[PDB]
Amino acid sequence: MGSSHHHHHHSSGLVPRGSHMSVDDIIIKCQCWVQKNDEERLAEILSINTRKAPPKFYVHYVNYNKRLDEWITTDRINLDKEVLYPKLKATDED
Repeated sequence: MGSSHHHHHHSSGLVPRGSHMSVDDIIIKCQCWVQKNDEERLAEILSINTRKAPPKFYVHYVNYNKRLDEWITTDRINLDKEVLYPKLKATDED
């Protein structure tokens, strides 16, 4: 087994350079679980946009208002579970 060894802060990175999960496993009217930092929510996929990088998808909540129904990226939408990847340390200065 393993232990919690992925507790880093001030992490950088915009586009997911080669992620474990992809949109290939995402269809229309599909259920997508939203994993919050310290919370847990659920949303649905209505549409999918492949113009930006990474691509964005249209999220929609059930039994809720429309104000919540908006479009977001994959950074907030996880296919299955959080993907753990290797990372190195960098030096900075003022």
